[PDB]
Amino acid sequence: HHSGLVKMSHPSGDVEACMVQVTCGSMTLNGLWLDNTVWCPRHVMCPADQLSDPNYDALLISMTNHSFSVQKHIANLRVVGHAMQGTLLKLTVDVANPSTPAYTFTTVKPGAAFSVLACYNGRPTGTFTVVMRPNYTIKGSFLCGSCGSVGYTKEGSVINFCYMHQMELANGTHTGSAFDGTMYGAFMDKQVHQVQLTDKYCSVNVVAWLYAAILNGCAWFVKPNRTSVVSFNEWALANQFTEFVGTQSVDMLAVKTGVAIEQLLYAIQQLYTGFQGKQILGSTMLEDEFTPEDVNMQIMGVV
Amino acid sequence: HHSGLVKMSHPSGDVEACMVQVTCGSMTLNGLWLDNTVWCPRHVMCPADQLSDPNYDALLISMTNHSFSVQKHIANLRVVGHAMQGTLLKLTVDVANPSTPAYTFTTVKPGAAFSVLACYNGRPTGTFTVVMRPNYTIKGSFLCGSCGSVGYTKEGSVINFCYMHQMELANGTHTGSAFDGTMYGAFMDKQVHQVQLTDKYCSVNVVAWLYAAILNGCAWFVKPNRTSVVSFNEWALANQFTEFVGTQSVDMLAVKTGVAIEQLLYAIQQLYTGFQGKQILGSTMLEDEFTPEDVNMQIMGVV
Ligand SMILES: *[C@H](O)[C@H](C[C@@H]1CCNC1=O)NC(=O)[C@H](CC(C)C)NC(=O)OC[C@@H]1CCC(=O)N1CCC1CCCCC1
Ligand SMILES: *[C@H](O)[C@H](C[C@@H]1CCNC1=O)NC(=O)[C@H](CC(C)C)NC(=O)OC[C@@H]1CCC(=O)N1CCC1CCCCC1
Repeated sequence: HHSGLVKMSHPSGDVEACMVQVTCGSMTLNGLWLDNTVWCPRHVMCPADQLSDPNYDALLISMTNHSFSVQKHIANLRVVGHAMQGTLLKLTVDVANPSTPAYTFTTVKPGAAFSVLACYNGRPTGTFTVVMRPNYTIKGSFLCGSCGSVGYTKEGSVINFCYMHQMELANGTHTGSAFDGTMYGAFMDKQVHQVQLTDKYCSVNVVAWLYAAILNGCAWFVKPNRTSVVSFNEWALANQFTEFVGTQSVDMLAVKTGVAIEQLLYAIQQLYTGFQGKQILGSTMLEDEFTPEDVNMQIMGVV
Repeated sequence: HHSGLVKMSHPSGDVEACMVQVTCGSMTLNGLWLDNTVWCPRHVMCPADQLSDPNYDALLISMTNHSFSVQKHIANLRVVGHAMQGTLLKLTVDVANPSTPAYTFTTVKPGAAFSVLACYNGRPTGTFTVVMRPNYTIKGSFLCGSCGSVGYTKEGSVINFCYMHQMELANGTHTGSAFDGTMYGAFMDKQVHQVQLTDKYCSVNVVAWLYAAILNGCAWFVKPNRTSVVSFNEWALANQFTEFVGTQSVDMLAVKTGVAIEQLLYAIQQLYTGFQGKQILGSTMLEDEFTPEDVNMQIMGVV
């Protein structure tokens, strides 16, 4: 029986209309064009021989407005100002994007999902959705030239930009910047080996997945036994789980199914020791890539 | 280690601009507006009391052009002609869609992937990618009102429309129509219980996934032992696998990794009996939802 759950991304058209190519000397990547501003990773200023130990402050001073080229491929924009904010460049152009959507900037938190528009040379090429891992990486699909690809969520008609792609880590995962210019996690935008924080199971997302299983008639793992939130969170710290924090979205699932959160916290502790040959929604391992919001929307039609 | 593989959909903007709402009496769903034509499922003509045993021929005769309303939400189109082709209606409107992309119509084959734009009331709400299963269903995410949502692939700038959503099966999976009006599989657009053909593992996609594992440095399952294509396909018929048919995309992966296809056919036969506690790209079961094309594009950057 299919759970009715897929990896669902927002329709990407609104963001496609904001994507541009930024070139600086021998370097090129993607930028995001909103109003009179173009955001892009600052290592577009770095020549290939200094990617390991860049001096971005000196690099920025060496630039003029004519050091940058901004092109929209799907118009050439004259750059009239340039500034650096953290790991991003803010270029000012003389044309406001006529397709600028209603938007804000936000930081995404571990366990939360967002949509990514992967672009190359200013051309959108694919879209997918990821969850911010507890170690502030994402399990993405990014190749050379993808930097400046953007991640976002959408509230109503308002796009909430939360990610701009910067780099691939040694374990194949990815990270980038929020639009305040801070890198997610402790990462730096330099091409050197960097310490990787341990990843964890996202407990709230595992709980959501188990509710999705109940909503599909799969509840063999549900017992009257209960583990309290405080008891589970002590257990989580010793077992590579995030501490559980309940939300209204989770409570809706408890109300719909009639299964208490603490019943699923107990089930998680037992299932972590092993599924014993049984499957939950086609899986023999805990799934934490679906949020409570995903389950409410895709299965219950609740937004 | 992350494989670098995600469920990747095409950017949906080109298709969002073609989506409309179609209303017929008390029924409403989505349509696809291309040139002067609007395609939509024919059961928009059915009142709720006849969804089990509809007479679409008599229903169509009872309609006039003014029986239909077509609205674009993200202009109201006057309907000037109506016709039925299989399980779809072809409405003719008096305005050509100014955002009509270059397009064709095609039928997708089992094992092949395509992008879906899920819409409600003519408003796109999400995008995801699915593989046509060997029993001509897809493992989608569709709720009431999603009918007329469209599936497509993209070759260059040309959109290849291949699916229009029609119904949910008893096991939670989904099916719909090609744009020649034929339903995928043996399914009928009536709200009755229908025979479900058995699903199968898509062997060519499993082979692609094992190549992706090798490309990520995971090759413990590779042995000098080989099973021929003809020998495997005899085995497949007795073990719920599709018969393997090689392609140029698969051959590229063999050339890149230096591992022969027949080596992976042997590995599949052994892995089908059990992973013996080991994992491949984070999984303890065979994965068939990634195509050879997905692996070539996402990992090797080859399109
Ligand atoms: C920008 O388009 C680019 C996106 C990358 C390319 C491959 N996949 C991506 O997501 N970003 C970069 O190339 C980064 C530029 C820096 C921040 C100045 N660097 C980066 O992503 O380096 C990836 C390399 C290659 C694999 C790996 O482990 N790794 C990490 C850096 C470091 C290099 C030296 C050896 C230890 C690891
Ligand atoms: C159109 O928007 C709609 C899309 C559906 C709604 C739920 N998810 C979807 O993908 N399509 C329909 O409602 C179909 C209309 C027919 C083709 C005239 N019917 C349909 O999808 O029926 C689904 C029902 C409910 C679950 C189930 O097993 N099933 C199959 C039909 C039949 C009904 C009678 C009892 C046995 C199963």
